Amino acid sequence: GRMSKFTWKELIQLGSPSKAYESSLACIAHIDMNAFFAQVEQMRCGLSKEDPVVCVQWNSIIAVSYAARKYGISRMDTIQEALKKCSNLIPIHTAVFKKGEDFWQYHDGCGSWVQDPAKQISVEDHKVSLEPYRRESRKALKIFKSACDLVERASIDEVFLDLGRICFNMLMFDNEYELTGDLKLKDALSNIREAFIGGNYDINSHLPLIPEKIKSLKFEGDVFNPEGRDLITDWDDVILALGSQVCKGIRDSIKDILGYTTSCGLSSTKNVCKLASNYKKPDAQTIVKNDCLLDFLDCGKFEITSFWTLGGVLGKELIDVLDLPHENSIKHIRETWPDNAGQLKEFLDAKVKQSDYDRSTSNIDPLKTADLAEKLFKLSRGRYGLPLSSRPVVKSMMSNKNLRGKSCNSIVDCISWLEVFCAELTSRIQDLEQEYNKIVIPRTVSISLKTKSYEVYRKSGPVAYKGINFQSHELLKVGIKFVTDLDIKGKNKSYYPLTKLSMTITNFDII
DNA sequence: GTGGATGAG
DNA sequence: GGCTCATCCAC
Ligand SMILES: Nc1ccn([C@H]2C[C@H](O)[C@@H](COP(=O)(O)OP(=O)(O)OP(=O)(O)O)O2)c(=O)n1
Ligand SMILES: [Ca+2]
Ligand SMILES: [Ca+2]
Repeated sequence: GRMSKFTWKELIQLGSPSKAYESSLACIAHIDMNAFFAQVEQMRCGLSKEDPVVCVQWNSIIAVSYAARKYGISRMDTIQEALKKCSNLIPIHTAVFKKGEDFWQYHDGCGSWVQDPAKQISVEDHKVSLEPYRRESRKALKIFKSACDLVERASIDEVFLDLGRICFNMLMFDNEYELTGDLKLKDALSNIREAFIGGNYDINSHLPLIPEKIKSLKFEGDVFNPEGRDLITDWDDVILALGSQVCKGIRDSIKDILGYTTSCGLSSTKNVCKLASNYKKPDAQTIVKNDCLLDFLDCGKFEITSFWTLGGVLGKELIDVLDLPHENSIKHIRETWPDNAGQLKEFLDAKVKQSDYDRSTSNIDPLKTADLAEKLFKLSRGRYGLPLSSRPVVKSMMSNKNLRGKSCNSIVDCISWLEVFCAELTSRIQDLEQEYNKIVIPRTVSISLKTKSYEVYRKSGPVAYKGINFQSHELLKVGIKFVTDLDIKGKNKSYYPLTKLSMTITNFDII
């Protein structure tokens, strides 16, 4: 007591873009668009957020609006099943490419669920286009980057934000913000601000106890506080409070510009944010204070298999290995080794040197069992902070069509599909340049397919650009040759009807 | 050198 | 259940 637990070094780190995630006062955020595809189709057709709309692909549902979820409809239910749950369901099929044409289109009012035999989208000669979701995604991304100086795109509809710089500056220099009436952050946070500019402190000194007045700062969103704890006790709570405020603005910016609802999760770690953002949906914001991490991790909805990269076999193994139960496993891993990663480390090292398994059907890499320990240790305590890295440069881009029926039955048929794959790849190449803001062009194409008997043929080679680097024509030119050379390689062999056909581009010159 | 595994969208 | 993405490694 009589002094804040944290130090200046830790608070200042929020200003550094490369060392802000390690800080204890770190304020990360994860934002996941609710029923994305379902939402975008809703917005496109000018429907309301409460409409039972659903994104359809062929016969399956790939996106379920929360409005339609009240009818018990779930992802991947066949349209037929859904309609038996909500006869007033509003199914919308994704845009599609028609064999031969170089552009995708929306066939609203058409679908397998439609009686009229004319209005149909035969999967036989159609390719799903995900471009619409791409664009919208790209938009939300530009708004995110304009509000935060560090955004990690985890997926097509997910992003992580490092509110470090914002919270810090807001904490030390914002003079507009109001907490209540006749009270501003500047006057409520005088000591700390006046001690900061003074700079008569040592980076390793401890921060002054938060001012009794700052406790009137309110959190924006749901603060996961089951054990009914004090919302504001130290700076991490202040930083988190401001963070939640700032965060609300950004999200609203999205609902206002694009009209997409979202769920968000704040905490001092990417992993906890990931869980928090999923805790409540739709259009919510779960806030996990550091002093509520365990209460949260032990609420009863998570498991070791509920964390990141552990929801698969690697997860089901760690259970049968560490001899973990099937309930309150996170609280377990924590209590069986409440000293340090070393405890659990030597436990694995000892559990791997016996007649329990072989180094073949296992997912653990013994020479790295030291990390696995430190990881699980931290994860079980909600302190495994990963840096908000950036998505690595793209290596390749494929565009295929798992052929069904006698669609691709000849060479021209192959070509017709090639036209589609190029139109799409070309489209995706532009989207790439927009992200890297640098010219991107494939230096090599590749054609592969699967014969009637499922055999694999494939020709790879370099694509040459001469004139205006038309990465939307010469690409197809090479594709045709290749698909034609393969047509010759299998003349009196099992070949047509092809069962699969795909075009891929690699070796990119990010000049 | 890749078809599968693995994990999540 | 359909289909897109990004490692990583025995055979
Ligand atoms: N097996 C899956 C999982 C997801 N998606 C698509 C549907 C969504 O538009 C986008 C989003 O991924 P989510 O898993 O986050 O799906 P939702 O947006 O539908 O629901 P929620 O926001 O509750 O996660 O990816 C898909 O085609 N196939
Ligand atoms: Ca998700
Ligand atoms: Ca989502």
